[PDB]
Amino acid sequence: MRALAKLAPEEGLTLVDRPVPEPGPGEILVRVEAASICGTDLHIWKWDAWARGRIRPPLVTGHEFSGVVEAVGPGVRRPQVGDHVSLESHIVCHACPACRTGNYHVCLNTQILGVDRDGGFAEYVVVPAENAWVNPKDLPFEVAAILEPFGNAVHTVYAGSGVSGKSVLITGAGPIGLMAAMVVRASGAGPILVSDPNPYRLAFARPYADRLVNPLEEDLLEVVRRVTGSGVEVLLEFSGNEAAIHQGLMALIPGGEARILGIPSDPIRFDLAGELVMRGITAFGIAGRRLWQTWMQGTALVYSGRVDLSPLLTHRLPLSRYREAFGLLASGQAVKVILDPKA
Amino acid sequence: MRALAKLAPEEGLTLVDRPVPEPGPGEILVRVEAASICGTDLHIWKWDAWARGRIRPPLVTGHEFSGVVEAVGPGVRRPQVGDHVSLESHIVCHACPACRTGNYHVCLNTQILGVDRDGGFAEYVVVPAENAWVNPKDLPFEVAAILEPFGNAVHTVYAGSGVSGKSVLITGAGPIGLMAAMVVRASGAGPILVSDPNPYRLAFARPYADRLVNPLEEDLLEVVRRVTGSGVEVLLEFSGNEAAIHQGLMALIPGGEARILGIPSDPIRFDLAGELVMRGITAFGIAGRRLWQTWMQGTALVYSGRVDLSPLLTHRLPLSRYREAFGLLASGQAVKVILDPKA
Amino acid sequence: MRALAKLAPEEGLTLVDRPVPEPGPGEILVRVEAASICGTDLHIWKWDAWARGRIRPPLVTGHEFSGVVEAVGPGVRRPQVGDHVSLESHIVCHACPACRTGNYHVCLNTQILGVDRDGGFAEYVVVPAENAWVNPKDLPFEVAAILEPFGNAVHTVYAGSGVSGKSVLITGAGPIGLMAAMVVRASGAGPILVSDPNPYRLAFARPYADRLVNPLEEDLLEVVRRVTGSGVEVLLEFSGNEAAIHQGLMALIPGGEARILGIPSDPIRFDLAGELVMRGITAFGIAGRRLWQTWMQGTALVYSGRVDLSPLLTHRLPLSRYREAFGLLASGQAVKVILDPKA
Amino acid sequence: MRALAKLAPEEGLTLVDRPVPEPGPGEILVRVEAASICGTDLHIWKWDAWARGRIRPPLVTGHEFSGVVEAVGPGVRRPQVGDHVSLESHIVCHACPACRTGNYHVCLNTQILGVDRDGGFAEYVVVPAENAWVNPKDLPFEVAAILEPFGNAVHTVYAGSGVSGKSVLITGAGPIGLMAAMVVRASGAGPILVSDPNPYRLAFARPYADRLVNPLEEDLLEVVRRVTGSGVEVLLEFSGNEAAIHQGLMALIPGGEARILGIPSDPIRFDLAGELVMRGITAFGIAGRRLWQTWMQGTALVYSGRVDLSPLLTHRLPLSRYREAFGLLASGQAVKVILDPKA
Ligand SMILES: NC(=O)c1ccc[n+]([C@@H]2O[C@H](COP(=O)([O-])OP(=O)(O)OC[C@H]3O[C@@H](n4cnc5c(N)ncnc54)[C@H](O)[C@@H]3O)[C@@H](O)[C@H]2O)c1
Ligand SMILES: NC(=O)c1ccc[n+]([C@@H]2O[C@H](COP(=O)([O-])OP(=O)(O)OC[C@H]3O[C@@H](n4cnc5c(N)ncnc54)[C@H](O)[C@@H]3O)[C@@H](O)[C@H]2O)c1
Ligand SMILES: NC(=O)c1ccc[n+]([C@@H]2O[C@H](COP(=O)([O-])OP(=O)(O)OC[C@H]3O[C@@H](n4cnc5c(N)ncnc54)[C@H](O)[C@@H]3O)[C@@H](O)[C@H]2O)c1
Ligand SMILES: NC(=O)c1ccc[n+]([C@@H]2O[C@H](COP(=O)([O-])OP(=O)(O)OC[C@H]3O[C@@H](n4cnc5c(N)ncnc54)[C@H](O)[C@@H]3O)[C@@H](O)[C@H]2O)c1
Ligand SMILES: [Zn+2]
Ligand SMILES: [Zn+2]
Ligand SMILES: [Zn+2]
Ligand SMILES: [Zn+2]
Ligand SMILES: [Zn+2]
Ligand SMILES: [Zn+2]
Ligand SMILES: [Zn+2]
Ligand SMILES: [Zn+2]
Repeated sequence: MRALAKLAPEEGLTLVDRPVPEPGPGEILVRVEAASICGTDLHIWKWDAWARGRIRPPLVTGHEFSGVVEAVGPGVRRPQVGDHVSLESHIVCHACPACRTGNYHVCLNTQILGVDRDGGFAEYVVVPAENAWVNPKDLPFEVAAILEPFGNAVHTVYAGSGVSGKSVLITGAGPIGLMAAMVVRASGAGPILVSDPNPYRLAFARPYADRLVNPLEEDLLEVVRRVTGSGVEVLLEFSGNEAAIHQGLMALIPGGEARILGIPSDPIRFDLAGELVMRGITAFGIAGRRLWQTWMQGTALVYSGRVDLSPLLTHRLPLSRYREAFGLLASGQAVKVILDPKA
Repeated sequence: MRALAKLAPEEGLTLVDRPVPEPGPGEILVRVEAASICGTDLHIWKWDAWARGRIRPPLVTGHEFSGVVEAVGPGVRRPQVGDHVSLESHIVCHACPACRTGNYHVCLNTQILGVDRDGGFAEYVVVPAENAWVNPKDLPFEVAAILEPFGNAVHTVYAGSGVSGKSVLITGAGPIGLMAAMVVRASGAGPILVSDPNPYRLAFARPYADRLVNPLEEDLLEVVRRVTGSGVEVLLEFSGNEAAIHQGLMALIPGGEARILGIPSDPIRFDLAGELVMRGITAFGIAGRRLWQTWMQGTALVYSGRVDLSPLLTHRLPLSRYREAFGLLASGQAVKVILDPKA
Repeated sequence: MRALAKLAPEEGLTLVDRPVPEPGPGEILVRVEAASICGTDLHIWKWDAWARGRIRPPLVTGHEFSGVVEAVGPGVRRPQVGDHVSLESHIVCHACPACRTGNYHVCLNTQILGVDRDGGFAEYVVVPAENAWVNPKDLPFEVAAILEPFGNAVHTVYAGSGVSGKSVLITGAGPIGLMAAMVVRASGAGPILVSDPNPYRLAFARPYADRLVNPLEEDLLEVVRRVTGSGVEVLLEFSGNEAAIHQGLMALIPGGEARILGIPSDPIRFDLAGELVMRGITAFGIAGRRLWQTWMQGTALVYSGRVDLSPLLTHRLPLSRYREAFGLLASGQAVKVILDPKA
Repeated sequence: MRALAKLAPEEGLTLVDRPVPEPGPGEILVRVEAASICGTDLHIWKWDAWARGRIRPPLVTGHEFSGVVEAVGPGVRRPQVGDHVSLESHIVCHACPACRTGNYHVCLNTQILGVDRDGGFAEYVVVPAENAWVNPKDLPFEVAAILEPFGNAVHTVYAGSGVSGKSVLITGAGPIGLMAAMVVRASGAGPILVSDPNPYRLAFARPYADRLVNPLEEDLLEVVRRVTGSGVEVLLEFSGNEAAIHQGLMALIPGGEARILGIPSDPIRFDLAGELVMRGITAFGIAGRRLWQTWMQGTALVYSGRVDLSPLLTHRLPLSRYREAFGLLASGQAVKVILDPKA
C-alpha cells in the first residue's frame, strides 16, 4: 500500500509503503478513491508552530478523502462493503461535556484523522464505522472528497439565522469561503457580497456573488452601503485577517449576525463594546461540522444539485506527485487539489 | 373613479363610480397600477358561507395591489408622493397582546383592506401609511401587486427551521403553493416534491420541484419513499384538503415540521396522538405575513432575482372585465390574474 | 432474582423468579433500588388494545427505575461498577432518519425497556450502557426512579420558546402535568394556571400554580382571561382529553405555543383553520425525552434543588405487593408509586 | 419644578428650577414618583471621556424612573392620565434597518432620555407615549423605577438559549449582575455561580447563587471545575473587566454561550480563534431591552413574584441630596439608590 506520511519532526512528507491495515471492532477499511488538501495539511507540510505542537510522527496524513468500503470490522453492520463513503475527520469521545450536549464538532477529546492518526493519503485507511457518510454511487469521489471542508462552509452559513432572504457579506474567498458563496447563493441570500484582495480566487465567486469586492482596490464599507443601503444582515468570516474582521463587523447592521470560521494567526485588538455589545451583534464561532446536521444539509445541497462543487476542483494529481500538490497549496494558484492515491 | 364593489348580500360584484378617497392623518392615497385576485376574492364573489359571515356591503374589494403614492395625509413622513408601493393587507391595532409580542400577523383586531374596508379594486385607495412597502421604481407593478400572496409563501417556507438543505414536500400547487415552490427551490431545499391533482397547475412547478406528483395518478407516499428513502423533513401545506393533510403528515419523518397555511373548509378528523404527538411533529399555523420580517425576506428574493414571479402572471385584464377574470380563477385554469383598474 | 412479568396474552402480572442476567458487549447489569409505574404499565396490566398490539409475553415490565451498576459487559468503560444510575427507557437504532437528525426521542425503531424487552421490575436487569444516566450518589433512588417521566415534563415545558417570563396554562394535573407545574414554577413562568377536574391531584399543584382551576366547577376561559387579561402564551397539554385540548387552544393568545404530551384515546374533531392556522398557533407534539438535552435540563433542576420531586412520591410498596400498587394506579388515589424490588 | 441637570461641560450636577414641560402630539407628561441612578449617570456626573463625547449641556439627567401620567398630548390614546408607568429610556425612530427588523434596542438613531434629552431627575418629564409601560397600580414606584436596568438583566439572561436547566456563571455582581442572579435563580439555572471582588456586593447574591466567588481570593476557574465538573453552559458577563471576560470565556464549555452586556472601558486583547471559534462559543452582544419582549418577560417575573427586587433598593434619598446619592454609588457600597424628585 502506497501512503504519504510525516516520519519525523521536520518539514515535508515522505511517500512510504505500508501493509494494508485491517479493520477491527467498530471499524471499516476504506479503499480511498480521492483525497484533498487544505491549510491544515499545509501546516504539517511546513512543520510550523501548530504542527510542531500537535503532530506525533510517524503519521499518514490527509483528512479530506473519499472512497469505497473494502471490508468491515467484526460486528460492523454499517456502512457496508461496496458503499461509497466520504469521511468525517473528527472522531468524538462520546464522554465529555460537549458530546452530552450534542456539540460533537467541539468534543474536548476530538481525534482528527490525518492529524492524530493515519489519514486518507494512502490507498487504504481504517476509520471508525460511525465516521463514514454513505453517498450515492454516482457522486464522483472527487466531489465526495471535499464534502468535509464543504461542511465547514455549510455549518457557518446555516448557523444562527441562516441566510435565506438576507443580505450577506462573505470576507475571504479562499476554498471554504468560496464554497460558502456557492451555498449562500443557492440558499437564496441577496444581495450577496464577496470580498477578497486576491483576484484569482475572487473571480471564482463571480457566478455566485452579486458583488465582488477587492478591499485593497475598493472601500468595502462604501460598496456594501451602496448595495444594501446600509449594512448586511449576515457576515460570514473566512479570512482570519484582523483587518477584514473589523471591517466585516462594521458592515453588519446593528443586531446582525457574524459567523466566524476563519482562524486568525494572532490575537486581535477587539473593542467588545463598539464592535459587538452596543450594536447587538452575535458572533458565532464555527468549528468543524455539526455532527450529522451539517452533513445532511451539505450533502442534500450536493445530491439534489442545488450546488455543484465541480468547479472548485482545479487540479487532480497522483498522490505520488504530492510535492507539486503542496506547492499549489502554498502558491494559492489552485482552489481544491485532488490526490489520487492509486498512482 | 372606477371601482369594483359588493353592493348587497348576494353573488357578483358591480363596477361603480366612487369619488376619490381622501387621506387624513397617518394615511396615504395610492393610485392603483395593478391588482390581483385570490381565493378570498372568489369567496366574496360567490357570496359563500365565508363571505356571508365576514363581508359587510357596501365594500370595494381587492387586497392584492400596488401603485404610486399620489398623496399623503397631514404629517405623513413616509412613504412619499411618487413612491412605488406594495401594500400589506392587514391593518394592525398596536394595542393587543399579539401586537405587543410582535405577532402583528395575528393582531386580535386585524382589519383587512378589501375585506373589512375598501380595497384596491379601484383607481384609488386610502390605506395606513405604515402599510405601504416602498419598492424599487424599476420593479414591475404587476409583480409588486403579488408580493402580498408571495409573502404567505415566504412566511410558510421560512417559518420554523426553514428549508435549506432539507427535503420538502409541498401539497397544493395553487398560486401560493407555486410561489412556495419557487422560494424553496431558490432556498436550497432538496429533494423537492410538489403534489396537486390539477395538471395545469402542477405543471408550473416543473422548473422548481424535483418531483411532481398527481396524488390521483400516483401514491404520493410511495413516491416520497422513493425520492427520499423515507419521508420529507418539511411539509408545506397549501391545499386545505383533509386527505392531503393526513397524507402530507404521513410523508413527514418523525421530528419533522408541518407548516400549514391551508384553510380547510370543514373541521378534520385528527388523530392527535398518531399524526403529531408520538411522531414528535411540530405543526406551524401560518397566518398572514410576519410584519416586515416576511416582507424583507420576500422582497430580498425578488429584488435580487433569487426568485422570479413573472411566470406566475398568467393573465392580464382591465378591471372592467372582472367577470371574465374571476371566471378564470374559478376554473383553476389560471394562476395570478392581474386586473388593471385604469381600464 | 425476583421479577414481575407478563407471562401470557392476558390481564395482570405474575411475580416470577429468574436467573440473574449477565451483561455482554455494550451492556451493564443494574441492581434496581427503586422503580415506578405509569399509565403505560397500567395498559399492560389491563391488557387492553395498546398492550395487545404491542406486548410480546413473556416480559419483565417496568421502564421507570433506578439502581446501582453491579457489573458491566466486556469492554464497557461507562458507566462504572458502583455508579447510581437512572435509566432512559428508549433504546435507539442509530440507523434511521430520526437518529441522523438527532431526534432519538422518536427513533423509528425505538425499543422500550419493560415494553419490548425486560424492564426494571426485578432485582436485576441488563440494559445498553449508553442508556444509563449517572446520578450523584446522594440522590435518593426513589427520586432517581422517576427521572424518566420527569423528563417527559421537562421536554414539554422547554420545547419551543420555554416558559421563562411567560404566562402558562397546564391542562392536566396527572403525575406528569404535576411535574410540569413544578418545572414551570421553577423556570419563572407566571401567571401559572393548572386545570384538572380531579381535586385530589389538582391540590398537589397548589404550591406551584398561581391559579388552580376545576374546569367542571369553573369556566377555564374566564379564569385565564381574569388572570392574564386575555390568554396565556404557552399551553402545556397533559390530559389527552379532547374537551381540554380545544379549551386549552382557545385560552392561548394568537401566536402562542401549544406543547402537547397528552395522548388522546381517540381521534379528535379538529378545526385546523380556527384552532391553529388563523391564530398563528404552533403545536409541538412532544414525545419521549430529547436524548440527553432533556436529561441535562431535568437532572440539573433536580441536582441543584430548583425542583424537589419528593412530594410526588406518595407510596412505596415492596415489589411483591405489586397488586396494590397497580390498584392505586387505576384508583388515581396516588401520584407516583415506588416499587421496591428487594421485597 | 425641581430638577437635576448638567449645565456646563464639567463635573457635578446642579439642582435647578425648570418650568413644567408640555406634552404635544404623541407625548405624555409624567409626574416622577421615583428615579434611580446607574453607572451612566456617574459617567455624566464625573464628566469622563464617555460623557464628554455624548452629553450636550444643558441636560436634565435621569433615565431610570417611574411615575403617574399626569397629562397626555393631543390624540394620545395610551397610556392614560392616572396610569402608573415605568419608562423605556430608548426612543426609537421606526425608520432604520434595525427598527424594520424589530431590533429596536439597537435603532441606528437611538435617543436616550436623560442622556440626549431631558430625563427623569425632575418632578416632571415629557416622553414619547409609546415609551410608557403601564404597571399595576399596586406595584411600588421604587420597584417600577428600576424595571429599566432590570430589563438589561432580563435581556441578557433570556437571550440565546436562556438559562433553564443550565449551569450559569455570572461575572459581575454589580446592580445589573445581581438582578441577573435573581432572574437566573428564578428561571431554574443550576449550578449558579456569581463572581465579583466587591464583598459588599457579592453578598447580595448569596440567596440566589449556588456558589459565590471572590476572584481575588479564589481561582474562579478551578471553583467552576469543582461545582460543575468542567465548565458552565452559559456565561453572563456584567463587569466589563477584560480579565473577567477571558476568565469567564474559559469557564465556558465548548459550544457554550457568552451573553455580554458589560461595557469594557478599553479594547481588549482577544484570541478570536482560541476563545471563540475553535471552542464553538457564541457571543451575544446585549444592548438595551428588546422592545416589549424584554419588558413582558421582566414585568411578568416581577408582577407574579417569581422575582423580588426589593432587596436591591439599598438607599432612598430626596433628589436635593443627589451629591450624597452619587457618592454612595461611586463607592460601590450601594446597589440601587432611589432619588425622590419631590424633596
Ligand atoms: N474553525 C474551523 O474549524 C476551521 C476549519 C478549517 C479551516 N479553518 C480556517 O478558515 C479560514 C478559511 O479557510 P480557507 O481554506 O478558505 O483559507 P485561505 O487562507 O485559503 O483563504 C483565506 C482568504 O482570506 C483572504 N483575505 C485576506 N485578507 C482579506 C481581507 N482583508 N479581506 C477579505 N479577504 C481577505 C485571502 O485572499 C484568502 O484567499 C482559514 O483561516 C482556515 O485556517 C477553520
Ligand atoms: N393562513 C392565511 O393567512 C392564508 C392566507 C391566504 C390564503 N390561505 C389559504 O392557503 C391555501 C393556498 O392558497 P391558494 O390561493 O394557493 O389556494 P388554491 O385554492 O388556489 O389552491 C389549493 C390547491 O390545492 C390543490 N389540491 C386539492 N386537493 C389536493 C390534494 N388532495 N393533494 C394536493 N393538492 C391538492 C388544488 O388543486 C388547488 O390548486 C388556501 O387554502 C387558502 O385559503 C391562507
Ligand atoms: N407523548 C409521550 O411520549 C407520552 C409519554 C408518557 C405519557 N404520555 C401521556 O401523557 C398524558 C399525561 O400523563 P399522566 O401520567 O399525567 O396521565 P393521567 O391520565 O394520570 O392524567 C391525565 C389528567 O388529565 C386530567 N383531565 C381530564 N380531563 C381534563 C380536562 N377536561 N381538563 C383538565 N384536565 C383534565 C385528569 O384529571 C388526569 O389527572 C397521558 O395521556 C399519558 O398517556 C405521553
Ligand atoms: N449593553 C448595554 O446596553 C448596557 C446597559 C446598561 C449597563 N451596561 C454595562 O453593563 C455592566 C453592568 O452594569 P452595572 O450597573 O451592574 O455595573 P457596575 O459597574 O455597577 O458593576 C460591575 C461590577 O464588576 C465587578 N468586577 C470587577 N472586576 C471583576 C472581575 N475581575 N471579576 C468579576 N467581577 C468583577 C465590579 O466589582 C462591579 O461590581 C456595566 O459594564 C455597564 O456599563 C450595558
Ligand atoms: Zn481540510
Ligand atoms: Zn466528546
Ligand atoms: Zn389574497
Ligand atoms: Zn393588534
Ligand atoms: Zn412511565
Ligand atoms: Zn433510530
Ligand atoms: Zn441606567
Ligand atoms: Zn430606528
